[PDB]
Amino acid sequence: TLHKERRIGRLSVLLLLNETQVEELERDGWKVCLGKVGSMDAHKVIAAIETASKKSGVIQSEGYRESHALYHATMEALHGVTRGEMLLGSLLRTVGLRFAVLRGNPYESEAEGDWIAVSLYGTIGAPIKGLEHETFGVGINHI
Amino acid sequence: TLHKERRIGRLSVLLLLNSTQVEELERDGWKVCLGKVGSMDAHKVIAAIETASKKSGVIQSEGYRESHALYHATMEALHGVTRGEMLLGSLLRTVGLRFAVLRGNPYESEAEGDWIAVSLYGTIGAPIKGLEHETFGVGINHI
Amino acid sequence: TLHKERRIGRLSVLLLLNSTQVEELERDGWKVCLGKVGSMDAHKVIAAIETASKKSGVIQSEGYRESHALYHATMEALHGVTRGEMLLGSLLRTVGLRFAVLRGNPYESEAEGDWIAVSLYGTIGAPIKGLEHETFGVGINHI
Amino acid sequence: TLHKERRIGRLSVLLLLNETQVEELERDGWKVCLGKVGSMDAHKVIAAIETASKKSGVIQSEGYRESHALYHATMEALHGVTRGEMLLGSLLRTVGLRFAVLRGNPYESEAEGDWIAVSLYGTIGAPIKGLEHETFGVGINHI
Amino acid sequence: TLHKERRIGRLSVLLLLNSTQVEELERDGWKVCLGKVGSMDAHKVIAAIETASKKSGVIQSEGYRESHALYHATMEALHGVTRGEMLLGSLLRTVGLRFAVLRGNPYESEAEGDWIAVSLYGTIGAPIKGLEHETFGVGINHI
Amino acid sequence: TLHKERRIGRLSVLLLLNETQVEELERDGWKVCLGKVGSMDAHKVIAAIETASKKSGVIQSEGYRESHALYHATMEALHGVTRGEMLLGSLLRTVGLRFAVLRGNPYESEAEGDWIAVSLYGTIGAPIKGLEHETFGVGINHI
RNA sequence: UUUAGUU
RNA sequence: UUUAGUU
RNA sequence: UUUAGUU
RNA sequence: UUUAGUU
RNA sequence: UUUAGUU
RNA sequence: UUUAGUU
Ligand SMILES: N[C@@H](Cc1c[nH]c[nH+]1)C(=O)O
Ligand SMILES: N[C@@H](Cc1c[nH]c[nH+]1)C(=O)O
Ligand SMILES: N[C@@H](Cc1c[nH]c[nH+]1)C(=O)O
Ligand SMILES: N[C@@H](Cc1c[nH]c[nH+]1)C(=O)O
Ligand SMILES: N[C@@H](Cc1c[nH]c[nH+]1)C(=O)O
Ligand SMILES: N[C@@H](Cc1c[nH]c[nH+]1)C(=O)O
Ligand SMILES: [Mg+2]
Ligand SMILES: [Mg+2]
Ligand SMILES: [Mg+2]
Ligand SMILES: [Mg+2]
Ligand SMILES: [Mg+2]
Ligand SMILES: [Mg+2]
Repeated sequence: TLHKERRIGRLSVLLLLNETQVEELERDGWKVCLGKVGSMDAHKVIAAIETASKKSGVIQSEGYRESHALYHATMEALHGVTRGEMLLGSLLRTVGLRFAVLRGNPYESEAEGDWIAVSLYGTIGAPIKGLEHETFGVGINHI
Repeated sequence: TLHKERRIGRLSVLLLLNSTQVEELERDGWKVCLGKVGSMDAHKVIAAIETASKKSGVIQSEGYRESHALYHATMEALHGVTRGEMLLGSLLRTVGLRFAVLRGNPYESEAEGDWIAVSLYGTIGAPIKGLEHETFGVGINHI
Repeated sequence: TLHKERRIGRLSVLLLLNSTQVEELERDGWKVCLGKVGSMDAHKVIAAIETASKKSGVIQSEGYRESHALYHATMEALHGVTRGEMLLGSLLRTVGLRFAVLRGNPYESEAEGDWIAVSLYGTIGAPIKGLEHETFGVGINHI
Repeated sequence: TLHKERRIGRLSVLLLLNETQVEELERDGWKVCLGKVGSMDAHKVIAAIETASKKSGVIQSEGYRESHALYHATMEALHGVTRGEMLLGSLLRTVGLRFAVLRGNPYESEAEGDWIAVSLYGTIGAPIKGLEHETFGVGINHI
Repeated sequence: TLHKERRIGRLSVLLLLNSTQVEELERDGWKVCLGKVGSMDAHKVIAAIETASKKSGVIQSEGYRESHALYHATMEALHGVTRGEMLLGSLLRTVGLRFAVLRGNPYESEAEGDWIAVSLYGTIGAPIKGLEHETFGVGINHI
Repeated sequence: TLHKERRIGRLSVLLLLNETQVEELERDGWKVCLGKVGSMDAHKVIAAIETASKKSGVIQSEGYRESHALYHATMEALHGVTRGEMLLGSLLRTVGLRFAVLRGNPYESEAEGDWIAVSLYGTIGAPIKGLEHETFGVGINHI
């Protein structure tokens, strides 16, 4: 069962929406990294999250295993952001995002190992400032 | 452009993850609605959000216009929750959700009229307590 | 290249939105079929088009080949009607349709053989009279 | 309920398939605009429809609200045209389209306000003349 | 990099299309599972693969972690089988499948840990013997 | 019913996974062609398969009919390879594939005419050698 | 869990 | 068309 | 509409 | 990787 | 197969 | 925005 005070999803979201909180999360054993990326190319959003996650040590820079888990978690988060077609520029739209990646065990059982959450918050709209509205996305996966 | 203090998406999410914070939102002019629904049938989730939204007065009980806006906002939020196949029971999975619906103008220009946000947060997993992880979804639409 | 006077897609649509215009189409060599179906189950819509198509002789009642072509043509038309999730009842929505199936060669070269078009037109909406709007779909396939 | 002689969907389609009809629609209070666009890039089809709709006055050129409604209506129409993957060039295919955008109240109740329909008709196929077949798409949304 | 003699995907497929080749795979350290399932309900296919996988010991019966990895691997394999809409009965089609689940490390580095492959092969078609053709799907995931 | 020793799907797969077999297939009346393509652009994978199929005579180089059947078969195979989003480069991923196209009648009834199968096998992953795993895809269609 | 099926 | 690739 | 669940 | 943008 | 429907 | 296109 999920540990009520270790909900990796809720935690990554609250962090993202509240502009410290990182040090507290880290003290509790979480691996954390925040970042911002904007683009009309989805691969760039994927790249920033991966680069930030590897440089901040949220995931191993070596091997495929952890990169694979993060890729699919990012994909799941992109579903919430794109809602239907995981396309930006080709569909005449752009995104301005802030992201958070959290890694750790959210379950009561230590045997559940580590899991990872990718959360995205920002705006999506036509490529013209103001013609936009909010967008959110959260992907969760086992590492 | 979006009004920094009126980000309907962010506000509906913060509320969902928390006192009558509703009182404050309502005092500021927002039409608010909170509820909970769990099921293996997506139509039941859609129904609870609609019913609760009409009963609380977040949208007009009469006409199609506002129901239509809410339905699509709900569909968009369901993308973040299902991430790929907007299916539950048929894919051997169930969802336990808490939801919020916020209606109002989030832009600086009052000419933008009302918009509506549907936020979902809970767990999704196999039909067995514990075999689950968090799920999240936000849909925004003009109304 | 497509024969200007034999645009199967356009012709099946015009027929659907209208005298036995069938007589004229049939005199020109087209195998035509018209019908109506309403439901909250997509499989019932697929079944009516198939049954009506076989009974009217638009496709062979024996073998798989022609049934296969029609099934995919129907799937393609269903995309225009559902626009995203080929789901009805499970997404708390219902459809009221009128359909047409036209079979024949729409190209200048007679070597292109027969092709089939499935056209759908009606309304889609919540399970409540009036809370609905139009829906449309066309699928084309070789047969 | 939908007004039988004000079916915005059927009307936009009939207009598109019949090469005047505009003046009659306009006299009845409809905001109308016709256009043609061909491309291997979906954003270009979206751009043409938006530009034509704004220049002809079918939607306000200012604000996001109406642009937002038109964007989603165009997206819905693209589902019928692409059927599965809202991709053209990346999937080695191209489209040659004619489009119509109609705006007005199709319901018996004046309270339903304005709605908008985006209709597309043309051909889709490999990037080689003749290797193609028809394609249709209709998206309907509230403004 | 992937170990030429340990390509889990290829191996699970070859097995599915064939003596206890299981014995050889097991001797090499692979956890293997073979089974068959037919249905018009995708959840029944997912259930048989899971049950058979846990009973045979391919994945842990306890905890969520490994069930989670298998569920997604199964979802991915279902994409190849359904190709578009992960639906069966609701789309008037049925499936007759044979499946294999292979677990182990397919990379040269032992640090990559275990991965899991789900392979499906059988027929898909209308609910009528003979009106069908082959279907195939492979899903791979870290575990 | 499908002829047990003429299963076009299984046959194309076995050929693809076993590095002759072509001459034997050809002697039995099958039209066959093997090839390899790698890219971050899906249209290139589609192009190689089409070019190889036409040059090797698996399908007529003239007319649309057979090109149309092959296009959709390739699309169906790509579902198994991409599983969700038929995108490569835009989603920061690349594929290294080997492909086989088989054409002939797999049914007991000669009246079923010719059918075609497109099979893909290789690896998919981030654009960095080693950070990848296997991927399969099979599409079947009537010609 | 130990291959489905009629409009 | 004659297997791709670094954020 | 006032959180779901076993193959 | 250290928030995008005009048809 | 001979247009659906309430949370 | 004033119908696209070769592997
Ligand atoms: N509203 C679109 C984005 C957009 C494009 N153009 C205008 N807005 C979405 O939901 O993604
Ligand atoms: N983890 C799945 C849900 C699930 C089904 N079975 C186990 N878990 C998801 O992301 O939706
Ligand atoms: N408007 C929805 C249908 C609907 C469901 N509820 C209300 N309307 C659609 O486009 O399919
Ligand atoms: N037939 C494809 C288009 C195409 C691409 N190549 C040949 N035809 C479709 O339905 O979109
Ligand atoms: N041929 C369909 C299945 C089917 C339904 N009806 C006839 N056949 C597919 O590819 O899934
Ligand atoms: N694992 C991804 C490919 C990938 C991209 N980056 C790393 N891997 C897939 O299943 O397609
Ligand atoms: Mg999951
Ligand atoms: Mg939007
Ligand atoms: Mg086609
Ligand atoms: Mg709608
Ligand atoms: Mg993967
Ligand atoms: Mg098929």
